[PDB]
Formats: sequence, C-alpha cells, structure tokens
Amino acid sequence: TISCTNEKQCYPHCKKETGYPNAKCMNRKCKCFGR
Repeated sequence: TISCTNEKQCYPHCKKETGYPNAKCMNRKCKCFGR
C-alpha cells in the first residue's frame, strides 16, 4: 500500500479516508481502525 514507517504516518491517511484518525503503519502499509 502507501509507504510509511511510524503509525502517526497514517493519522491523516485514515482520517481523510474514513474519517477516523486511528491508523497504523506496518510494513510501509497503513490501516484504518475506524472502518
């Protein structure tokens, strides 16, 4: 998926995607816990 390192990297990723700021960054990939 995207390319990040720290979990704070997917903060704006999931926030603007689903609307939840809770996101994680593992293996350069971002996940949204606010599905």
